[PDB]
Amino acid sequence: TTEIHPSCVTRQKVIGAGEFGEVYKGMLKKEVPVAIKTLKAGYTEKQRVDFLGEAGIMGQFSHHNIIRLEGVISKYKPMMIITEYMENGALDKFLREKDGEFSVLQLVGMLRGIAAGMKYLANMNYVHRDLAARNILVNSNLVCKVSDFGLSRVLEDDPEATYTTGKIPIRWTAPEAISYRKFTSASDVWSFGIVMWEVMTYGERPYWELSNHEVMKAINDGFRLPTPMDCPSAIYQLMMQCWQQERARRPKFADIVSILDKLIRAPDSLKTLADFDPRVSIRLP
Ligand SMILES: Cc1cccc(Cl)c1NC(=O)c1cnc(Nc2cc(N3CCOCC3)cc(N3CCOCC3)c2)s1
Repeated sequence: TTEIHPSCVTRQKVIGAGEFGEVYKGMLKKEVPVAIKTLKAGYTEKQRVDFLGEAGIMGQFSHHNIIRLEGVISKYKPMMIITEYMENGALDKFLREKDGEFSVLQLVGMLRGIAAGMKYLANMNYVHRDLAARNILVNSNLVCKVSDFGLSRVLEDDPEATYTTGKIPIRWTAPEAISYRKFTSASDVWSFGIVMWEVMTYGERPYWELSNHEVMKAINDGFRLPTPMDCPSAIYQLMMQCWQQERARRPKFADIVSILDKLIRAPDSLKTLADFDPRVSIRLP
């Protein structure tokens, strides 16, 4: 991994904070904007392994839809991981703050980028385990990149991941991963279907206020999230197939990328909408 000297790094603004380090926006020696994650002195061996392990995993990847690693500071303290800076932050928050501001075509293009990143990861034999809009970042070209890499650190550090009766983010997780700890690229496909629903709804919370146990029971009884408003039928047809109980029946990421690319290349295909089930009746004479 590229080792960066600390005199090349200027931390400008804290953008994320944790107990054991913070995430900063800063500049890297003209100088270029970067994001900087630190690990404070006193860290344990496991914290060091997890922290540098994230940088080790990201250094093995070179794709447009995967956050790019610039380098690390490991010879000085605090240790740091330096990556490209994504100017619009996390996708879930971004969509909630930009409700209704994009075209259907722009939304579908976000999903194609996420899918192409996930296709790369799956083909690299990397199972993400925590695919969700909160773990995708967005830049000033609207490009979405998969973020949040590691081993045990990924689900450990995610506040949405809860201890079940394994520590997992239930509303995003496929049934076999909940039931018996089977995390594969096909469980990431289920997650991706939830991310398709998050994007098309501008960041609605999956299953709204149902509790985690209620979500598991609904999924096991066969219920699935309803169509978003203004959602192309083909998009809904795709997210439903990501949510097949039988893992072998789900599309692979290659199928998902192929379908999305064909829809974008014939954008009239996105004008056919799935019916939306209204929850409110308004009657006027
Ligand atoms: C530095 C680093 C080390 C290991 C792994 C990674 Cl993926 C990274 N890189 C990064 O975390 C980031 C790269 N670009 C970033 N942009 C960014 C930019 C922003 N902002 C964008 C401008 O408006 C203020 C917030 C927020 C965030 N957040 C803050 C809350 O936690 C979720 C992300 C993130 S963070």
